[PDB]
Amino acid sequence: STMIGRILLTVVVIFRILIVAIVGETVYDDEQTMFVCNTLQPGCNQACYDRAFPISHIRYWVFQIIMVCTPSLCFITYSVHQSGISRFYIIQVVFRNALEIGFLVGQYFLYGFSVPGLYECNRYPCIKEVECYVSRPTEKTVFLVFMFAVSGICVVLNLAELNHLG
Amino acid sequence: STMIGRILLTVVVIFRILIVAIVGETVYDDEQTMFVCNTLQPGCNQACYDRAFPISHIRYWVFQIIMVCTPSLCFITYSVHQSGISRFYIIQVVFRNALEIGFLVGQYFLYGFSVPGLYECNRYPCIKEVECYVSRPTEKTVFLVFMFAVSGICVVLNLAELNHLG
Amino acid sequence: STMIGRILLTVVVIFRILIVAIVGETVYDDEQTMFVCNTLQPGCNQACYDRAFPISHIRYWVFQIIMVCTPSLCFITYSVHQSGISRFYIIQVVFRNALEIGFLVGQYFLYGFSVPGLYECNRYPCIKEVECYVSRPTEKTVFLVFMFAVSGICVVLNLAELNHLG
Amino acid sequence: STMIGRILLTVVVIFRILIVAIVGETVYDDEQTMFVCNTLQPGCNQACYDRAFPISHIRYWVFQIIMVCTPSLCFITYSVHQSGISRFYIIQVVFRNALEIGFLVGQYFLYGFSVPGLYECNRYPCIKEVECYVSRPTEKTVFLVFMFAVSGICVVLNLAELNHLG
Amino acid sequence: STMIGRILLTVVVIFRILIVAIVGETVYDDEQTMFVCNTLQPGCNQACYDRAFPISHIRYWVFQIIMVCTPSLCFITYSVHQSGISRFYIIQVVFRNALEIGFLVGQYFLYGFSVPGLYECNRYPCIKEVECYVSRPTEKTVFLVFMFAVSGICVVLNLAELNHLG
Amino acid sequence: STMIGRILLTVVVIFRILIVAIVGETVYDDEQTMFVCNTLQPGCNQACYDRAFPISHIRYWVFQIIMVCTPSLCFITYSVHQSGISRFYIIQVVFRNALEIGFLVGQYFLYGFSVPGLYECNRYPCIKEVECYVSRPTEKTVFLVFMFAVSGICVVLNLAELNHLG
Amino acid sequence: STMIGRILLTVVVIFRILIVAIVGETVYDDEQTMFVCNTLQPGCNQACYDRAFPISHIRYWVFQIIMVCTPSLCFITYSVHQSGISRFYIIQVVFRNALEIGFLVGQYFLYGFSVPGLYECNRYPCIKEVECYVSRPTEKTVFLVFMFAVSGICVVLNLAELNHLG
Amino acid sequence: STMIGRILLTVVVIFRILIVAIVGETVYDDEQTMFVCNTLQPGCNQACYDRAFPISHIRYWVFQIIMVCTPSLCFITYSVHQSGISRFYIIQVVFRNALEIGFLVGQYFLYGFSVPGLYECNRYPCIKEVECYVSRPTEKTVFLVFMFAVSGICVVLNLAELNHLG
Amino acid sequence: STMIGRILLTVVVIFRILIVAIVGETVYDDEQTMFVCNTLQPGCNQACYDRAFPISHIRYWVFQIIMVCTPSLCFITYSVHQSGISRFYIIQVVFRNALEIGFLVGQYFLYGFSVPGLYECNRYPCIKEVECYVSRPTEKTVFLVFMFAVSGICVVLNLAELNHLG
Amino acid sequence: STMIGRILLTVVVIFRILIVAIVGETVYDDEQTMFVCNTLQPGCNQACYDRAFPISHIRYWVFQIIMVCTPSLCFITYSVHQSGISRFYIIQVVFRNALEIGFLVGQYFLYGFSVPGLYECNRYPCIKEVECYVSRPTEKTVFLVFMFAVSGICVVLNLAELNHLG
Amino acid sequence: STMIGRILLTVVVIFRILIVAIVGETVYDDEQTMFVCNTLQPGCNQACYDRAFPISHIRYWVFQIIMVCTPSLCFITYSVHQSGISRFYIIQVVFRNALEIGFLVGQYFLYGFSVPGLYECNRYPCIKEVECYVSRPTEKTVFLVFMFAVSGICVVLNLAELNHLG
Amino acid sequence: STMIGRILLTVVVIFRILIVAIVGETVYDDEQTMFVCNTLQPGCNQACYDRAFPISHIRYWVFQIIMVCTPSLCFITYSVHQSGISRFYIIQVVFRNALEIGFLVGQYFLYGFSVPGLYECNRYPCIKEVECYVSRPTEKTVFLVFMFAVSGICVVLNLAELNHLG
Ligand SMILES: O[C@H](c1cc(C(F)(F)F)nc2c(C(F)(F)F)cccc12)[C@@H]1CCCCN1
Ligand SMILES: O[C@H](c1cc(C(F)(F)F)nc2c(C(F)(F)F)cccc12)[C@@H]1CCCCN1
Repeated sequence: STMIGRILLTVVVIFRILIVAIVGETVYDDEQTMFVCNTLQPGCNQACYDRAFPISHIRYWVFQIIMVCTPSLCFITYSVHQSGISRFYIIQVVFRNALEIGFLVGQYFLYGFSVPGLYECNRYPCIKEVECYVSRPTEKTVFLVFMFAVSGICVVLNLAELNHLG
Repeated sequence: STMIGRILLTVVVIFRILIVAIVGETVYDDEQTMFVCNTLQPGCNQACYDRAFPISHIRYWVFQIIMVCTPSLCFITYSVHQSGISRFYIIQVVFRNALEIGFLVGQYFLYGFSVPGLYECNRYPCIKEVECYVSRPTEKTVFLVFMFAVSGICVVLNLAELNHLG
Repeated sequence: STMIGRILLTVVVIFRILIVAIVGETVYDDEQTMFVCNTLQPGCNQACYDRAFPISHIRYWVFQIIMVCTPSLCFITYSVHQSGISRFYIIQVVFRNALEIGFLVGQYFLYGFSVPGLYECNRYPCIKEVECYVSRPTEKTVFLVFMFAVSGICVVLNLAELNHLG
Repeated sequence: STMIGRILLTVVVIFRILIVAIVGETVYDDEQTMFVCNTLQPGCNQACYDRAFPISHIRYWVFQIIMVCTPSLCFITYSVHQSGISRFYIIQVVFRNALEIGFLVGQYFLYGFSVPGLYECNRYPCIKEVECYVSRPTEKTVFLVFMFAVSGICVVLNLAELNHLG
Repeated sequence: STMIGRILLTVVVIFRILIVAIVGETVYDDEQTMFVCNTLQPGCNQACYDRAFPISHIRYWVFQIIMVCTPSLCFITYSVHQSGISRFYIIQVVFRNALEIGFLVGQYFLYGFSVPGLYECNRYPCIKEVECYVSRPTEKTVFLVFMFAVSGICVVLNLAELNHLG
Repeated sequence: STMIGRILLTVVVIFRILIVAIVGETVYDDEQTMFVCNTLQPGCNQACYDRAFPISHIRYWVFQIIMVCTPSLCFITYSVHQSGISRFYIIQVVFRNALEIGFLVGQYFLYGFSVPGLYECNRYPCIKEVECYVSRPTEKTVFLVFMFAVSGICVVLNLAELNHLG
Repeated sequence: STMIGRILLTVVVIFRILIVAIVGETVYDDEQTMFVCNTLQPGCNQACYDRAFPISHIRYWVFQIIMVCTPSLCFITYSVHQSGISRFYIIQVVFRNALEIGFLVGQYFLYGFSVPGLYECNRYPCIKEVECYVSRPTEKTVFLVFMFAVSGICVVLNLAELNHLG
Repeated sequence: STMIGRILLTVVVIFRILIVAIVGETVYDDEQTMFVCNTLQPGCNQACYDRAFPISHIRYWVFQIIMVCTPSLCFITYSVHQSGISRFYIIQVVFRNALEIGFLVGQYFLYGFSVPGLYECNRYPCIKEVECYVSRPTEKTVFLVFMFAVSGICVVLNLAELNHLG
Repeated sequence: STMIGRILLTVVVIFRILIVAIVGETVYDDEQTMFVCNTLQPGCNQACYDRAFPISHIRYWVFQIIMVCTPSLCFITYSVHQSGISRFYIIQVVFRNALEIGFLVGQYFLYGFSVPGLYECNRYPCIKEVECYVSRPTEKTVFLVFMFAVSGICVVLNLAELNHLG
Repeated sequence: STMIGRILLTVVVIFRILIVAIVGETVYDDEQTMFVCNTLQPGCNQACYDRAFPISHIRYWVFQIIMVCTPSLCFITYSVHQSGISRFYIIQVVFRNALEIGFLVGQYFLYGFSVPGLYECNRYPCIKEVECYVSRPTEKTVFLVFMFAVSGICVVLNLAELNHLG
Repeated sequence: STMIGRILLTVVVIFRILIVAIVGETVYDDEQTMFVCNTLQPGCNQACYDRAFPISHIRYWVFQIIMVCTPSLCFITYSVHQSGISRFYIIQVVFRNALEIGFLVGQYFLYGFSVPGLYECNRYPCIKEVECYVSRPTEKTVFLVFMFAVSGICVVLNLAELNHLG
Repeated sequence: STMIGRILLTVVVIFRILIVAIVGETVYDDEQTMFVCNTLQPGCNQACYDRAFPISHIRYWVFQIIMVCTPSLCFITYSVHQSGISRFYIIQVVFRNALEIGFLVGQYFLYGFSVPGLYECNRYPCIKEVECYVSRPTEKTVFLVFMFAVSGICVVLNLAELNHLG
């Protein structure tokens, strides 16, 4: 039961990395070039795009992927230098759990579960409130939901192993 | 008879991967930049493109290709860790069959068998119904048909081997 | 006499692959962006480009190159698994001959021997007949002729070897 | 206590390099193409962009990363040629400390801690003072703060080891 | 005297390949996008660009570089299969000489020694004669002269060795 | 004293190559697209850009870097074929010195020490004198000064070693 | 009672003529230049304007004013030539009554009682239905109502006099 | 005292007519052509102009001028036909008083005492509220105030004479 | 019976003159400014407008009106100079009849009975056949029919009087 | 001496009226259409034109001309009704003097003695200060000076006659 | 025979004046606004229009009409002052004949008998020869022919009377 | 001899007035709308037009015509009031002579004898010197020469009469 858990954790991690690396950089390529607002005021598109999308999804996901692999690198560097291992194993498992729960919660609080097609903006230099229009909202919603599901699976598996060792 | 089946399955898989990887990313590059509607309303092109092409073909095909190769990776990781194999062989064959039938059915239900040159749109902020025009419809239809044929071949071969073991 | 034939077949194949891979992808890059028609009708450029160039030359050539190398891959995979060879040699030679004659005939029937600078279009939504103008016709004609010559050489050589074994 | 310090220094360095190399080149790609000023004067955008952003952040960070790794390369080349080592160790540690403090101070003096959305320009050929608008200010502020934090960590660690040897 | 000739021939060949491969593809990138004619007629720019630059310099140089390295590949493939060598050496030297003289003569007859800044065009659909303007003529002239000089050196060296063996 | 000189020469050479290879190709990417002149005459921008920047800095630097590494390649090829060495060492040192002094002098005579923001042009088809505006002048001035400093260091070191052997 | 009726009929007629002659020609001056439709199709504005306003109000009113004054001119010309008068008086009164009732009914059937701000058009070459926008609708509605009121007064007065003579 | 009142009434009336007739038609000529709103929506300018200026000042003033001269025309036509006069004098004086008070009150209720430079509009097809800009507001305010003053003088004089007869 | 004929002829003539003089010059004012063709060719609008409307209706009608009043002017000038009259009366009646029949026939042969909304043009410099769109076709058709009716009435009356004298 | 004064006063008045009436309305016709500011802000041209030219010169001059002729009209109407004259003569002379001095002073205080070619504007919605450019400044300055000279002559003459009667 | 000649001369003169005065000013109104050349050079339209139409037809015709009526005015002024007449009659007849023959010859030499639709221009600043397109050529040709016919009639009549007196 | 001089003076004056009044106002109508300069600087067209044409020809001619008729008006007003005449005759003749010589000299000094097609401008805000292009230069030159000739004739005649009285 604990044998397969490691195999599936490794497979899930590699699957997530591959999905992010091969296709995600090209859904977001035209994010700002196809963003448009109904206005004649210079500079309003810049302010409204910046307010609607402060940090792009793909940047957040790359950062999370890199940060959740640091304890393994630390353990490897330690063992390489060696040339209390069990204490290091315990601590790195604890740290990985904490990091993955923090990142999932932050994703939920930053983005939610959908990307709408319209946005209402009231930032200077825009006069009163203006209406703006988003590029590719459905594909981005699908990507959001898929990433949340994968990260949930990973959280479940790591809690499984944590309780297995105890 | 069962000897050649493995060889042809491997050759078909590699052929499909090569065709998708080398040329497909450059037919779809201008999909939205050359999409145009007969209108003077800001934001109508975005909504109508999003409604006509919710998920691009190339994204779906990359996802399918990656997902149909996961049982092999699991089997490899298991055997590497080992350093009931036959039960694993049976189960992974079953899973591969199921995954490939599901993906073929989903392709048929999402896209059909042709890409038309005109599209009729009635989404806000467009006033009533508008007419829009697609880029490269014939090449995309050819690509659709070719991919369906290859996936059908793969389904047939996997059912062949499933019935061979029994 | 039969000794040099293999050497020249290998050299011709590699030469063709190199020419296609290094330069051909950048002659066709601006094919649709520099295509223009004399009209004020929205959507006419898309329809007329699609009717003039249904499948681009470079796509056809990549497909042909990949498909004419499949019998070798099959033979290699068979011999690797082995770890009636002569029957396989005979059959793969026959298949290669057939495939290369089919592809050369199809090229002639799809494209002919020249690319003209003007095109006359009568597809909806264009009103009556309109005149359109092509990008880089002379270079594309040179490329067409060169590829036909190379494929003819390959056909001759394979028939040579077929008659050598008999 | 001195054992883990080396491991964490190596991990911090690699983390910083990865973050800069994978994502940073694509936040700054549209820096000048989406810079706009409220004016009808030709040449004012060029002068005002040049005055607002004399050296781009990403250029400065690449230069710093390369320059802080030179003492290690020198030590490696020396030891390779050898085929007073401790004196070289002392000197290279001193030099690394000095270089990293200089670069952090220079960053603070060149850029500060935020990127504002508006800029006020009074350079020829602009008539009197004009108002200009920046692209992606929030993401760039986040990047600035993150890089300062990482470099501070590195400074602390190197002072730690310097005082450890004494 | 014959010892150094081989060394310098190899060095000249590698130098030419490096110069062509690293920088030449980016001088010609904007060749047609920055070509402009004084006219209001649709389609005149396409015809006049095609008449002024039938085959681009960089295509011709890549083709020549690849074609002048084929005898070496043939000799290598022959010797590999072997696992009258002197007759092959003689013949391949003769062929290389002929190929390089033909390519140099063709360059002179196709392009000459300079690229002018103005071009006079009288092709349909242009009305009478029109004036057009070229991008980056001085850099292209420098490149032309450099390539002619290198190819002349190579011709001299190969004739040297031909007369050395006799 | 002569021991460290080799180490620092190697380190300086590698540093220069890295700086040129990683960042320099992307400062100059928009050199002509953001060049603008105050005029309504077609073709004036092309002529004035060509007169202001006959050969781009990055082309000159790549050429110099490649040409100053040829004597080493010659020496390596000679020693490989061998499988009067000191005479070759002397001669290649002399040649490297000469080449580096020539390239530094040529840089000074071609470009000077700064890139101004305005340029005054009087070339046909421009009527009388017109005013044009440059992109990113400050960054290009910084790059110029840095490259001059590095090349000066290299000249000093090579003269050092020349006088060391005598 | 019959004495004042003539005075008020003359005053009403002159008032109507003055109102039409002095101001009405300048409300309708920009009728077609400020008519606009939401479309990119050439020729749609012409067809939709023609369908919305077949005959302009001011043309109809001028025609009516001229046609209702013809019996008086006939009577004057007859009396001038004379140099059964009562029969002519009776007949011209009858004719004036008939003409004014016909013109009022026709106005009601052609135009109604209001001018709306939006118009829905489905005429070739417009694709399906389009939305168009009118200039100065409120002023035109006020003018319509005023003219109907005046013509009603005139009808009442002429019936009064008709019944007075009997 | 009653002698001069008639003279000044006649002079005031003629002065008002002259001011309206000679200059007023050319202040309002560009009223709609120089009206502009900050928006990209087709048809918003028409709706907002119509809502801001339902009836133009000059139309109202022409109508008032014509309507306040009708009792005199009636009296003249009566006396001409005659070829109880005092009763007619009394009645026409009463009617003139009433008409002029009504028109002054209506002016105050329709327009007020100033024309502002900005207008806030919320009419379909405009999205939410938009800002629009008026042409020549100061001159129009001056004209408004002048006309109110003149009409007040006329009211005072007519009440004077009414109380004089009693 | 012959008494009223003169009265009605005079009334019809004056009515026709008034209708032409007051309103007709302002229906045709925008005839060429609102004429548009679907094309990108310079000069095609001029040629197609000239071919569709060689002589404008209003010019033809003014010419006809002036030419049908010349015999009266001749008779008046003769009688004024006098200060065989019946022979002059006969001849001028004959001439008026002939002139009016000729002008009516010419109108029918030049214009017909309707003005269509579309026109098909094949004149140089237009490429093949193009489609063009007319301004105000319905109003112009109404005007055509009205003018034909009036001229028919005049013809009938003049034949009446011709047969009356005999 | 007093005899000629009346003749010259009448001639000066008529000359001024003719100059204003025949040419002045066509210098000012394009006053706002050729007014332009260096800005991209919608509505700034309207505000800056309104602030630079609150009341146009030609309006002020027409008003002054009409107002300085009212005492004569009053005197004429009085004498016509008569069908103490000297008291009326005295009073009207006094009033004319006062009116002409007031109008000359007001002209000086409103406009000064020149019209500059540049104007500096700081009114909302313009951001900070902008530069604007005037149409036909020299002709307008000449007109200003001429009108001041004529009005001065008239003032002198009226004071002459005032002191003549005493 | 000589009696009717005067009557017809007077009628022809009045007819010509009426035709020129009522319609001719509105055929030529858009002469330069609808003149267009195929070029991108600023100022070419002005030069080519000026070279194609140095003096407009309508200016020449007005001048001729005014100049051919001067002898009558002279004779009238002489006879009015009188309050050798036959000598004046003779001389003015001679002068009128001469003036009308000169004007007809000049018309033929300036304009010919047709107005073509295309014009070929080679004036600075136009580069080489350009093609331009004329407005309303057919109507202008008709006008030309009509005016020549009328002037010929007048010449014939005046020679008739000259020979009548002798 | 002195009898005809008055007749010809009156005829010349009336001829000049008619030529100026009927046609001259419509040659100059588009003077500034068709004035264009080769530049991208806002405001340069205004400054250069103002510097090229400070006072338009037609304004100068109207002013001169009005000012040369003032002595006659003075003489008429004097004689009307009378209801030393010879002294007035002498003085007005002297004044007319002086005025006409002054105006002719001023014309020569202001305008010269031709209107060129090109103008060279160096006024702020134009950068250095720019080239501008004039509308209708040939017609304006013809008008200039004609007006000079007429004014010369008038000068000659007035000197004739001056010397006749003595
Ligand atoms: O990708 C382009 C390229 C590749 C290659 C190959 F893949 F064969 F090595 N060869 C190139 C050649 C060559 F002549 F075929 F070597 C010329 C120009 C660009 C080449 C260049 C290579 C250098 C870096 C810039 N792109
Ligand atoms: O209205 C313009 C005009 C009018 C008058 C006037 F009202 F005094 F008679 N004078 C004009 C003059 C004149 F020199 F003052 F006579 C010149 C040019 C145009 C004039 C011209 C007159 C002729 C027909 C075209 N408009």
